[PDB]
Amino acid sequence: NDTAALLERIRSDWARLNHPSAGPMLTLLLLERLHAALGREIERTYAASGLNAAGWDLLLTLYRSAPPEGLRPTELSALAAISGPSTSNRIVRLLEKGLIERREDERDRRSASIRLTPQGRALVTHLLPAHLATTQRVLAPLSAQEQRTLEELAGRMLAGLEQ
Amino acid sequence: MDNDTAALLERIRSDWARLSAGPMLTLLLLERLHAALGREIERTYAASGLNAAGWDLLLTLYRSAPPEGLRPTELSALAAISGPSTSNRIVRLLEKGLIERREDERDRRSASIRLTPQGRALVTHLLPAHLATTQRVLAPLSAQEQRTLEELAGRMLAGLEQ
Ligand SMILES: O=c1[nH]c(=O)c2[nH]c(=O)[nH]c2[nH]1
Ligand SMILES: O=c1[nH]c(=O)c2[nH]c(=O)[nH]c2[nH]1
Repeated sequence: NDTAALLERIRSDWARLNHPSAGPMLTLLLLERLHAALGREIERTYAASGLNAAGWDLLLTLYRSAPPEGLRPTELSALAAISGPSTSNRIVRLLEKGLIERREDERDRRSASIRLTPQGRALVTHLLPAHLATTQRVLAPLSAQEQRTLEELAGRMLAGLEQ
Repeated sequence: MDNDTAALLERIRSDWARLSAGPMLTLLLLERLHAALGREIERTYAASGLNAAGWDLLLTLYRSAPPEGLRPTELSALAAISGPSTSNRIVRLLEKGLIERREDERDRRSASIRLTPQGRALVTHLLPAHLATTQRVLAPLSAQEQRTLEELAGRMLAGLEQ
């Protein structure tokens, strides 16, 4: 009843219908199922804090990439790992939570630089050990060499889509 | 390119080093690949008003349902997407006229679901572009490399499902 069993079934079903390869469809189904399973695991680190993936990405980005003065929105967006429609209003949402700050009482207020508040920094510091343990855990089935091979293969696919 | 994911992941790597980030970076790559794949794949059915959940259901019926259709438990089990995004997709596809119910004559609560002629026509029309697109996004990898990707991804997923 696991994904491997389902994928052999789906492969068998396509072969029956096609007797037009289902090969690529099945490879991407595996990657899609893996993405979903990873997300259910990774998000447990920050779920009890009220953060979604978009919010955690922003906080981590400030934590690892912001200089002391903070990051203005264009730079912050470029250094964040998630881009797209799911990022809508994540700055507003994290401001209302009190986890990030910026001086709204100045001109160019929309471009004002953003920083972690003491609470935001404390939250990231609190949660990061479980994130590091979890990201390591979900890759543990693979050896060092296998993780490197995986990154290279996945990287070449992504390069093809971005070129 | 200094603005693609490879360049971003190198910056993130160096930033953590200045502050192991290895595992985080591997999963970031997989996450960004998932997003990019979605943006390509969904263009096949976007103009028909279907979302990923709907396309999954229609395709599941196409390849896996017998002529009499699939009852909901079996249909959910043979579909590739499970979880919160599949909420109400049967309802939505019924309202669209792409699937229909074959009601049980004794227990009207139970009924098998199948493609309508319109649903079947839609899948047939769109499937060539789906096959071309899924082949295209994998074309950077050789056949052997695609098998290797599957072995490695499969072992990771098995670890999460065991
Ligand atoms: O430096 C990061 N590490 C992550 O694990 C991660 N996840 C995410 O969404 N953004 C980031 N950024
Ligand atoms: O047999 C399938 N092929 C796919 O490419 C696909 N995509 C999806 O969501 N479900 C399915 N099912």
